[PDB]
Amino acid sequence: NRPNRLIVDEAINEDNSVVSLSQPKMDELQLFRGDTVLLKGKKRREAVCIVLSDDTCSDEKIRMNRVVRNNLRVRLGDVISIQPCPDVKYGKRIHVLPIDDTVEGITGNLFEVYLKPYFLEAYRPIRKGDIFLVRGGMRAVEFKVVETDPSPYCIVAPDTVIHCEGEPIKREDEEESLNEVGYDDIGGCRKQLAQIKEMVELPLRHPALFKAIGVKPPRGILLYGPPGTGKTLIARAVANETGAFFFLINGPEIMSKLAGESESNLRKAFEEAEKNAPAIIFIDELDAIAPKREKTHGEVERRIVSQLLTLMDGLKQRAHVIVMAATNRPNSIDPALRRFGRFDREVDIGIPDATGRLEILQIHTKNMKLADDVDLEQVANETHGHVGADLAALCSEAALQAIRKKMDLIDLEDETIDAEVMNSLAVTMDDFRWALSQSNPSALRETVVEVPQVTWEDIGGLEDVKRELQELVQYPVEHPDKFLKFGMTPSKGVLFYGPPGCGKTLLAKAIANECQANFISIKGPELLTMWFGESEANVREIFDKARQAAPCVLFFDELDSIAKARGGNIGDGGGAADRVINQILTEMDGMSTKKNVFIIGATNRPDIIDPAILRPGRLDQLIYIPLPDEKSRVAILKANLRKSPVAKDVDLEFLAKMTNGFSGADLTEICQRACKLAIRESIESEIRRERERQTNPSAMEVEEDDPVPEIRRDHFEEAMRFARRSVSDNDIRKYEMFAQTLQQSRGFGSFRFPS
Amino acid sequence: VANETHGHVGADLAALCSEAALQAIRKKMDLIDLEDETIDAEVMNSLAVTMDDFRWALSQSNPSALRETVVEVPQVTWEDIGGLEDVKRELQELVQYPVEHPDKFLKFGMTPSKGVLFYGPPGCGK
Ligand SMILES: Cc1cc(OCc2nnc(SC3CCCC3)n2-c2cccnc2)ccc1-c1ccc(S(C)(=O)=O)cc1
Ligand SMILES: Cc1cc(OCc2nnc(SC3CCCC3)n2-c2cccnc2)ccc1-c1ccc(S(C)(=O)=O)cc1
Ligand SMILES: Nc1ncnc2c1ncn2[C@@H]1O[C@H](COP(=O)(O)OP(=O)(O)O)[C@@H](O)[C@H]1O
Repeated sequence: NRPNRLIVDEAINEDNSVVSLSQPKMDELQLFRGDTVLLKGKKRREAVCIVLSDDTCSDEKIRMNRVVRNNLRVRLGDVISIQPCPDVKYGKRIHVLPIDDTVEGITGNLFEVYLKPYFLEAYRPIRKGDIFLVRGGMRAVEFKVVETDPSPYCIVAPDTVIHCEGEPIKREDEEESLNEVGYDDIGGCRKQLAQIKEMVELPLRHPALFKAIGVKPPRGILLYGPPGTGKTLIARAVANETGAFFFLINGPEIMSKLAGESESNLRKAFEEAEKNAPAIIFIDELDAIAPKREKTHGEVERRIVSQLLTLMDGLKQRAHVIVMAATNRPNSIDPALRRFGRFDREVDIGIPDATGRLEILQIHTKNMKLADDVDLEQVANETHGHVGADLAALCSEAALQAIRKKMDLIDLEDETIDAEVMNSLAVTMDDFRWALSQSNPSALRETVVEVPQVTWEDIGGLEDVKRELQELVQYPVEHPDKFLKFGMTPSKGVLFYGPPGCGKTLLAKAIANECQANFISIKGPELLTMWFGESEANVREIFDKARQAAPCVLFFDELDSIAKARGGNIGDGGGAADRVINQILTEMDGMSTKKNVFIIGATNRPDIIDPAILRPGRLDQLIYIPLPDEKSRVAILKANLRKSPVAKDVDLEFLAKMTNGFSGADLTEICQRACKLAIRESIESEIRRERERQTNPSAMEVEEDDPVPEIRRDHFEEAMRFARRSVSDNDIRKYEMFAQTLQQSRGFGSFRFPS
Repeated sequence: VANETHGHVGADLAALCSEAALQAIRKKMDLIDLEDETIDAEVMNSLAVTMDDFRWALSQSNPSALRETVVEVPQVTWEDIGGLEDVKRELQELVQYPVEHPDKFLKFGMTPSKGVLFYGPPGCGK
């Protein structure tokens, strides 16, 4: 019906004054890339930017950065007017003034440090009365455009002088400072923030709708996870982006108050939040205000918990107050808090992933002049076990180390050192290495739920196994309707069996990666720990985690560890039943409605596995992972040696074919030994050359020789001299024996219905 | 949806229905963003909560009482079990006859036994 066609959305690419549009429609907007585009927002304001095309952008909405969005005063999910304007006018002595309370970050000259590096060749169209953010000197300064020779807007070009003021001026209060938290500042969690945004949009973004429709929106959300995961960040960003009035109920803030009037503070906070519609009440450290009852005989603790319960149940559906809470784990707060209507929905922020850690690194490293040597990927990979707060601390430590090495060495320090000198220093990769050496998590214990990054390329061959895994996992999700049509319920359970080191864990990770489903790996040591400690109730917690991360692929690697611990094959006097496997069976039987979670088991000793594991509703689909073939061996060798620099002269196919029955582990060991031999030779040769050369100063030429720059053939012969066959033919005999026993009997091959 | 909602309670079902309604309102309706203090009813009448919404809600249900033991009148009938005529007859005797005709059991001074034990090969439908 002739819509506006312009919507507000988050920006994926790092850029200011740039707006992305959906690639499918260029004639509708009638503008392709690289053209000034005007945009009308609200309250009689407009902005000018440059338009590009993004394949990921949805046609319905137009991705845009937070700076431009603040300029328009629009918010995420809003609808505004767009107007393709090929016309654009240059400017003369474009004027800029310091704005807001941002001050003391610059000394002496204040225009060469920030404006010049950014407006040089940027061609960013500047309009009267807009604020644009400049990043530099480990700082962010927003500059207002108050004066300009042409009106109302002009595209900046490298031919217009800049008028210098250097006098900061307070910005209008109704305007929102861009230093406040937002969606961009909150990374590493991805799709939990989407769930919270969907959860909170209608109650806050469209409040009047719920007054004309009778339905209850979510008024209680429990953000729970390890400390430092950004739960407070999520709450603040949701409050700011939706415009809701954010109120912070600090856990120990009320609890430090004298008994009998701290309840007064809680009630006053609830009343104040109710007074201003819509609002968000964030109870930080909720496990301190309303913790586990009876295991709390204080006396006033019970009163405070009851007051909190009355307040939560006292929400009269008036206003649009959303009560969000922060807790380390759902099991730490009083269960009565988790009832319906109080906190009926929980989001597990959890530790970030490798990509999450990387993104957190970019958010925390953006004003510091990250060095050119660093790329932030190696640090992210090595930062396993850290949380977003840990990454921020690591970045701050790296910045401080850089400031200590350079800069402060001279000791030319004053009340506010000149910015540009700090711009001169870049945080080098050595600083990041030192910070990683001084990181010390801090959340290394927590279980990791990640979308595995291994792909089918990493796993060589296994075409039949790969196809069945695709069938079982991908087909039900991709075509649920067709599974419903034939009245067949897809089985939820696989069991990989085969010789050790054949890549069952990698196969499970690859199948999880293809479906883009989180992967939870329960190794043998964890099951053995639950067995020795006689704590098998943690299996229930594991399954709950799988439920929270659904869709997920719960993989139980080396599931036969407990059977081996009880005696191996002969075992004890008892049967195959054990506590941990029994709990797993109970959970698997009850874990049928979820549909998302997929259970994969791996075992190198299928004979000793409990038969109840294989009953219907359990890991019915047994898959034999045999030793890699010649093509599989070639693929495994190529995958192992991809990172290492291998000379083209070495014929890897010959090595793969010569390895008659080596497992994947054996091939990896051979590759590692070859790399070690190459490294030892390089270190010894370079060192012995340097030792001789250092005797005479400058003696030999300055020629930059690389004695060994790639793994040579001789290194591969050196490696093969120690080649070992991990898997004996007798236990392969046992695997084929179990596969035969599992075979569908005999005599029914020729079965045919009568014609 | 009812069959797939095993483990939920009445409140859970209400929450699922509310979530489906909100998802339907989000897909259509609020996409245009033509919202006021009280949007016109009939447009909301135009939108019907589609089965895709219910599927999504079930995907976002998360019981909430899945642990509790279930006491249900089983919906399987004798048709589902093939043959077993003799076994079916004795089960009818032992269970149904005492309840249907307590007076006749009282007349002969016999107290019906309360306990059966099915034994046989696995998977035969006990
Ligand atoms: C159609 C259907 C899909 C389904 O799945 C949906 C699903 N989502 N994520 C997953 S898994 C996760 C995805 C990320 C990685 C792994 N799944 C799933 C479930 C089971 C097996 N494989 C996948 C379940 C069960 C059914 C149905 C089949 C028959 C009948 S009736 C009338 O008795 O005949 C009723 C219902
Ligand atoms: C007449 C009688 C009925 C009875 O049952 C009643 C009953 N209601 N629900 C059930 S079971 C349930 C129904 C839903 C499914 C299953 N029952 C029941 C009890 C025992 C065996 N089968 C059924 C018990 C015992 C007696 C009596 C028999 C002999 C004597 S005297 C003088 O020593 O000779 C005294 C008392
Ligand atoms: N996922 C994340 N993305 C970006 N910054 C994060 C993230 N997690 C933590 N941080 C940083 O660590 C700080 C502390 O985390 P915070 O959320 O305030 O504590 P809590 O998790 O207990 O609520 C935050 O102020 C933020 O700067």
